[PDB]
Amino acid sequence: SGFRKMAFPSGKVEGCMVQVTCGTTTLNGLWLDDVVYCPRHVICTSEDMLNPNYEDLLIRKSNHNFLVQAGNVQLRVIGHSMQNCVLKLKVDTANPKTPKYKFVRIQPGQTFSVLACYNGSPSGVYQCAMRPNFTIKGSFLNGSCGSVGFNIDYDCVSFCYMHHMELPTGVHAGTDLEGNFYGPFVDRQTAQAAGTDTTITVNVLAWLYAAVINGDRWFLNRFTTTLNDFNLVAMKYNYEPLTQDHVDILGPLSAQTGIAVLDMCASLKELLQNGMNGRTILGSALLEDEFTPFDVVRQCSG
Amino acid sequence: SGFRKMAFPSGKVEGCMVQVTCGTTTLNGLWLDDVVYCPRHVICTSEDMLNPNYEDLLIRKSNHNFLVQAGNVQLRVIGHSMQNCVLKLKVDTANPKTPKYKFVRIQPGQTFSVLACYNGSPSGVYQCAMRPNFTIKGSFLNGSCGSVGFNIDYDCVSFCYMHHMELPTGVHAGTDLEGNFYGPFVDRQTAQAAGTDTTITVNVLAWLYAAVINGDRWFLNRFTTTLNDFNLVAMKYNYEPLTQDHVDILGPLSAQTGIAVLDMCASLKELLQNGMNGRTILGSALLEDEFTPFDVVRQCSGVTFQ
Ligand SMILES: O=C(Nc1cncc2cnccc12)[C@@H]1CCOc2ccc(Cl)cc21
Ligand SMILES: O=C(Nc1cncc2cnccc12)[C@@H]1CCOc2ccc(Cl)cc21
Ligand SMILES: [Cl-]
Repeated sequence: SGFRKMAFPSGKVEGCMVQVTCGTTTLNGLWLDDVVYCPRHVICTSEDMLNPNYEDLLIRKSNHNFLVQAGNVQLRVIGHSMQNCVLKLKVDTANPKTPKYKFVRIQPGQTFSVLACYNGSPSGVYQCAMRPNFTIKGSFLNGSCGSVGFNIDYDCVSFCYMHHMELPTGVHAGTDLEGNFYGPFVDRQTAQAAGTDTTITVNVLAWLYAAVINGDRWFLNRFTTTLNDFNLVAMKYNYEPLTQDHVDILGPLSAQTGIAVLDMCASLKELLQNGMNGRTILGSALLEDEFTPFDVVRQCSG
Repeated sequence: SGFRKMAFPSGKVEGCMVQVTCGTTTLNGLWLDDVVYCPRHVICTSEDMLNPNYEDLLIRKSNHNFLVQAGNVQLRVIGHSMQNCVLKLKVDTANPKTPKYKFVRIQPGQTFSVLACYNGSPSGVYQCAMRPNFTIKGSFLNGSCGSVGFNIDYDCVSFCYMHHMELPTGVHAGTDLEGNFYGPFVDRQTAQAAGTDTTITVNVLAWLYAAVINGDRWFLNRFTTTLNDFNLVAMKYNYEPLTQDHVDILGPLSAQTGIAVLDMCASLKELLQNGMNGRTILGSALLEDEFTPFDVVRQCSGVTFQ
């Protein structure tokens, strides 16, 4: 019993965190095999950040301009290349702690663990979701760039995010491990803003199924809804549209609890209309949207 | 910017998790130096749990009755003894991944990270607090016994909790690593219940300071209060009493934000008496009490653990 915002154990990723320094700038790098991945803005000074020409800034650097520190050991950079917004530094030592890993680009609504780091040293681990507006609501201070997001389903680390920047609203933007930004963001100091965010409907439904699995049914009602009528209502509360894919994905949770997906949608419609009336659901007075259907099944009893 | 429920990096503890099997029961053990610590109830059948005589149940076991698996390697148990509600299995190999560690008993209100494990394999990490009623609001399924709670202070892992049981309300009970239970609980299948809980006042104040640091100020007001008047309101709302020690501990956050501790107490008093009026604080509609003043300072300063 219980339901917590649970992160993956971070040890496999801690053994990959290194410090990358280029001139006066220091940030984090991810050391996998003989390559260290980090945000390409490590080659920029604060001045270069409005309209950096990364190809021009990079051509001026030699391997010895990159200082990579792994614990108390300096690694030797023997090559460098840029892939999109990530810089890849080839080093002369393969990381002996390299776990089984893959690079995966995720979709909005997907969750992942973030290992926040400073100076190549891990500070904390927390669970995040890629918001519908392609930002993440992280907890990052100056020096956290290059911290990564990941999942560890079945012993393989799937790296899905590398931290690059904080937007004016205090939310965060980054890339996948191939250096492609999530969303319409650029690694430039030019005026950029997070778009209007919405609630991840499929995740709220998954979390209502988690509440039913954990013994809470107060919010259920005798009604059902069509998928279209649900979407017309939910969008009035700034909820993402629920697709037939989301309905299919919720099938296993629907079968386990005996509550049809559109019946749970009717419950959600009623919660949006009524609020909680002084009650809580899984210790929350708000509808939680940072648990996916997969997270609920993984955490909850069967 | 941002403020998340953040756990310590778990790698140092992951390297200590092992699987302990005794007969039909499998649970988790903590392998530090040449000893594996686990709940003593690993030796009980379901019927033994009804009224166990642990000394008597243990005298019937030999070292070979305890199968300890560290990853894909079977460790050899060469001794066994009980300390309170923990069983200590001496093994023939010191854990090469043993971090610098201590065993510490925490007080209610203190937070810690839990590394939830099943079959000696870490599954997740989360943060929680020792409630004033000595339970933890954990997330644990069957097989999670022996999962541990810890803090990291500098390069030292302070182990403070070992999971033993789930109470009927779905909250959890366990011991320190010396096998002493937190709370008036016993390791027996008998009627037990979590007592009425209270809110950890000093932690709510710390989280209000975290909200101010992160740019949320709507709850601030021009008022102040005395510690006695604030404590009268705390008692009324099932909040733990705030001591002068708690005020002193909140001193740094008070100096940073410019909001005196008793000034923040008047904001909390108003929140208790009036509610949030449709507003949220750090994305929450409830007053959060599972961040200590130290957690707030640590998260807002970026302290690392290499
Ligand atoms: O966002 C950035 N720094 C940080 C990241 N995350 C959290 C933080 C918190 N507080 C200050 C700084 C932070 C850098 C510096 C600002 O301007 C830019 C512009 C583009 C890029 Cl790609 C990075 C940055
Ligand atoms: O609580 C216990 N098991 C678990 C712990 N945590 C979470 C769980 C979730 N779901 C089922 C079981 C769980 C065991 C089994 C029940 O009877 C007792 C009685 C005393 C003692 Cl010390 C332990 C136990
Ligand atoms: Cl995805």
